[PDB]
Amino acid sequence: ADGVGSSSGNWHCDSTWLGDRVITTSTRTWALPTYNNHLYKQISNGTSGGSTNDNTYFGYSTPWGYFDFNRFHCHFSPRDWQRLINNNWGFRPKRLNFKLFNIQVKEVTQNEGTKTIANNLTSTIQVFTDSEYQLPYVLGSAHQGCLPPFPADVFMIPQYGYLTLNNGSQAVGRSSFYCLEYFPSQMLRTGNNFEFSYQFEDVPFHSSYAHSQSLDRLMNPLIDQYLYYLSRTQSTGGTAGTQQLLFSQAGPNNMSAQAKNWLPGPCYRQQRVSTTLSQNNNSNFAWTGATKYHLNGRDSLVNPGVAMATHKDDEERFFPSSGVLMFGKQGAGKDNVDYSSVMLTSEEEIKTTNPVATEQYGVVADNLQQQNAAPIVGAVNSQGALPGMVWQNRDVYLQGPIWAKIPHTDGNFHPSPLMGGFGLKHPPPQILIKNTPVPADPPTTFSQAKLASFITQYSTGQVSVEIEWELQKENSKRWNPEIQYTSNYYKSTNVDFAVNTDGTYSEPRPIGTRYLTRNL
Amino acid sequence: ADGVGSSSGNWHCDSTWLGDRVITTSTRTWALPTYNNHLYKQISNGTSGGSTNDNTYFGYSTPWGYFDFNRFHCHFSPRDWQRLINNNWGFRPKRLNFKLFNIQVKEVTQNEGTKTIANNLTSTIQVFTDSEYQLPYVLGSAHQGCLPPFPADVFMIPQYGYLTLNNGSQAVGRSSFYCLEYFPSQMLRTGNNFEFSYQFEDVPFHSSYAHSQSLDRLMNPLIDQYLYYLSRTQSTGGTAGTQQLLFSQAGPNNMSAQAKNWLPGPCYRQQRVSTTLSQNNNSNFAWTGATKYHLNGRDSLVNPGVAMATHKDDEERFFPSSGVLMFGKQGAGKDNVDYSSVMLTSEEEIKTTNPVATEQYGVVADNLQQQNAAPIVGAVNSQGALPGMVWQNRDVYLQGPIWAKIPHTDGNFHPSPLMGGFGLKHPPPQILIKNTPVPADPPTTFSQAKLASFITQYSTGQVSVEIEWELQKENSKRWNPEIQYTSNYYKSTNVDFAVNTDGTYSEPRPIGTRYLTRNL
Repeated sequence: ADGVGSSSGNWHCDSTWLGDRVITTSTRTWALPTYNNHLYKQISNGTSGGSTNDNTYFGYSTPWGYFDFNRFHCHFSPRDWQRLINNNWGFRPKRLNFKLFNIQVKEVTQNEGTKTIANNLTSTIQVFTDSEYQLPYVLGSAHQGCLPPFPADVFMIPQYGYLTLNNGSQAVGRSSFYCLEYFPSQMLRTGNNFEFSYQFEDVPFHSSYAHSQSLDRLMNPLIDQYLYYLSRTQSTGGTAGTQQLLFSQAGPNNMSAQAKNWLPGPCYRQQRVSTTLSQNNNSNFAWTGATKYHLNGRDSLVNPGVAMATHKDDEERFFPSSGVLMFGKQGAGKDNVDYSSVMLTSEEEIKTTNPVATEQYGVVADNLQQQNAAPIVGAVNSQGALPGMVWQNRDVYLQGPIWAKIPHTDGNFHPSPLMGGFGLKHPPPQILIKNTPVPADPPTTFSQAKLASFITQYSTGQVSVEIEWELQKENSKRWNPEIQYTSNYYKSTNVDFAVNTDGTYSEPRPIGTRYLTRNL
Repeated sequence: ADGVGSSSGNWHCDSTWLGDRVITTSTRTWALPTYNNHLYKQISNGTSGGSTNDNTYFGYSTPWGYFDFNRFHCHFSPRDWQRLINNNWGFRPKRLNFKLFNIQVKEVTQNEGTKTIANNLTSTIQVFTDSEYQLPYVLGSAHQGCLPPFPADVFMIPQYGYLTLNNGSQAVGRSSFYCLEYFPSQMLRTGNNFEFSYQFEDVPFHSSYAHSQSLDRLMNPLIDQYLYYLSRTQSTGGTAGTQQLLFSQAGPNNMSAQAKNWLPGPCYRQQRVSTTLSQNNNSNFAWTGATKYHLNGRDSLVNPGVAMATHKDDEERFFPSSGVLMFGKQGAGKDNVDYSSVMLTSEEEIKTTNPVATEQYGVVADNLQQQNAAPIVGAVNSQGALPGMVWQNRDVYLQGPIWAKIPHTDGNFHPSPLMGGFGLKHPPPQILIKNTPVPADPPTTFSQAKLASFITQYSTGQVSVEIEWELQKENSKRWNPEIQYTSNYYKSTNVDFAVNTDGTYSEPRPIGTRYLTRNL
């Protein structure tokens, strides 16, 4: 039986590779403080201050914290991630299991300048999952506070808050307020533990691979087509330019002119930025020249956007302004940090099926020609979905988000998250946790006012999350060797994906998921 | 039922990866000519000519050919070899299956200057396996004539011959002569096929991995040893050098002085050669300065020799003269070809457990010291096996031999082939094949002389070899990513391990089998 002298659970970290399943499991140590002195608070920012109209919000910050495991490096070691991306075409999550155990609640008190900390054995914490998704779902925005990548780290649990409809800083009539104490929650003392199990809905495998064929090269290089195209509108070789309609079969000589069954994926253009500083314009175009969308009078930057190739062949240095996911190196500031600190992801692999982010989708005619009027062709900067169009989703990264919640709406088009991930209508429920408030001594004469004086308190414990993953094994007749993800062979001051002299775990580079090839 | 109008078998090339087994299977088209005009012939080379005493031999060349599949690239595509070496610690062969089918026998005749070729439907070929190993076993010497690496190539079957005891060019009394027609053999016409199955004896897994620890670093870096060593024989800091015995515990500061349980593998020194030309001596030392062994008055070069590290840290350019396996690039001559054409293999990975090929094993004392006599320490160039000694075998390569036959002898020490491979007491039997001689028209009057006139004839057909391999899966708790074998990411004129514009299949580099790490 449970008690103060027996542990509620054991430490488990593994990856079990069996057949087409891999079961990854993680355990971390967390510390949950008291947020907002146990208060709900209205929070808002209006345009009255230096804030612009785009940055206005209205919402509430709660006392509650929440667990976020939504990043891959929570569930995978760099070596486990290497087994995955080298040997497999696809993977999808199946089920997860989640546990809290070994909970300590501790009171801390100040006397003059000295601090002291003592166990409080009778205190509780409150934990519930929102199984029914009745709360604003705050996961999937790529917020900080996930379990650390490295298992020996102890992390602080992030505070829960949410945003609601606003006009300026003020709230409208449809604005909702949620009291989290109004759900049923389990209360745990130091001998109690918490568990639940969740099963993922059927979701398509993330495709981890690149195409070994571009979309326009699917043809046989040897053979002509029986179809014809319009090769020349004018008389050739004549002393007069008299117009004449001449047709030709497209063939190995002109492939660009052949008939084709499919079209590249949709395009929404990004502004191109060069890593070489001299090539860029001299100005600040970051916000002004940015690609934005306009929703209810507020312009929101489009980030990262629809999945589009970062750059074309033999341009390494150019990247779309908002187009790529950008990760920071260990110990990087939050504000105006130099380029050397960020790690730019790149989509190389989707150049085959997807247009380049920084270039036009194509060119269409602007006019009806006449013998008098010359033909005019305009560029297509943004192109929605057309029939016969194929595309790839953005690639997941070891540092990136696993899933997002598909908004509940009448309709959606290809509901896959633009940060990359698995779109889920019923994602893993978000787990909320709070220290139960313990009052400081009340007065001896009754007063109606609520008690504003509490014992300063925090809790720690252990958390285990276990996800079963389904694998799609690579089966390929390719003769020559694949590209693999490999560590650098040459010597270095310190090992990649390992602690340094000071004990700081760092991740050198973002690791994409597609090294394998398939036929398009 | 079989006949001239039905095929005897089907084309099969696959690698089936299932569980801990991989079954590789290959099929090739072969052409078997008539060797020695259907004659056995004595062959010898004596010292009377320009030949030296080391190059003398006595033996026989037969009419027979033989099939040799003994190289890995027969059974593995470069991609199948990549799955193997990246994902696995070890592998060993289990059983094989072998087939001849779709046999054509063709007669060719000359009329004036024109050639013509026609099927001969009634002719046979003779095939037997030496199951009992009663013949000189000629496989495992790394001779040419193996099935081509690339399945679309048609290869010529090599002629069978063997060597026997000699004195000079002359034969001694123990010299043996073998008539191959004196075994039972199966005779096949164009509708017949041949098959047999062989099962490998239990053999240790080839170890494909490197050690992540050197043999001398197995210690804990944090903690001292309770053992002592002799640190100083002389008085320190004194105005006199009076000798005094001072002892110390070895620790993190001096690791080289700690007590250790094990010793590096055995050493037989090689001469060191630099790829930089200026650094080498100016002379021809290739034969003279070579490391040789002396057997019955003949000096034989030691090649490649006992497994030893090619070079130490931060020397790329040096290699042992005879120490490394040397493969040629596609289309390289057989004689005095330049360095650019050969591909030098290297053992990097065994630096941990094995001494460097070009350096001394260690140093031992040459004398008993006295107050009068100074201590003298000699180098150990060659070192046999000592108790408490550990070593790694040489690495197998995609281009290298799979197995060798362990000589039948009273005793042997660690019977593993020095070219690398699996030492087998009962290796796969060698398959012998010959065109049955068909006489040209005999005279109409009887003559006792054997018939010297035959119909010029050759045969072609298909050959399938199928080997089941047992795998030892890699199970490792290493956090950071492994080194993997990967193809080059950058653009190139033509793909590696693929045909060029002219249709010539080439292999760019030798591919070793050890990219994974284990703890020593």
